[PDB]
Amino acid sequence: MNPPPPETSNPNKPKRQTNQLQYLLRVVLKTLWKHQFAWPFQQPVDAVKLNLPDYYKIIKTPMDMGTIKKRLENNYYWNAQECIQDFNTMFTNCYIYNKPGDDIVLMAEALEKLFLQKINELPT
Ligand code: NA
Repeated sequence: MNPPPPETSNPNKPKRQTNQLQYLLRVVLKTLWKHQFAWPFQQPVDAVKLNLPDYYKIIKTPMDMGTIKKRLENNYYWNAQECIQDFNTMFTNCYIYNKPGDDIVLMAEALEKLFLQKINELPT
């Protein structure tokens, strides 16, 4: 009843390593990954275990930090903006599905605040 997770590697997609991508993996993602609030974002939303039958009726573009982490480790991204887009998908899904002041939303907002600070420090 869960959808398959987003793809995290693709043999047909060109690959490269850049400073911005190495920074996204070794600084931005690590920082968020080890945050007190990271657990619910470390894997795709499991609508079965969470008992959310409408999650994937509302959320059609799922994203999560476990997928982002794999995509980085697998050199899935060609540029930093693809990865930043995935983070904003993850956050935006949370804010769309949930309500203001929900525990998961407040947790999302703290991680996004942190993400935004690290993304402001992106190497050129
Ligand atoms: Na909302």
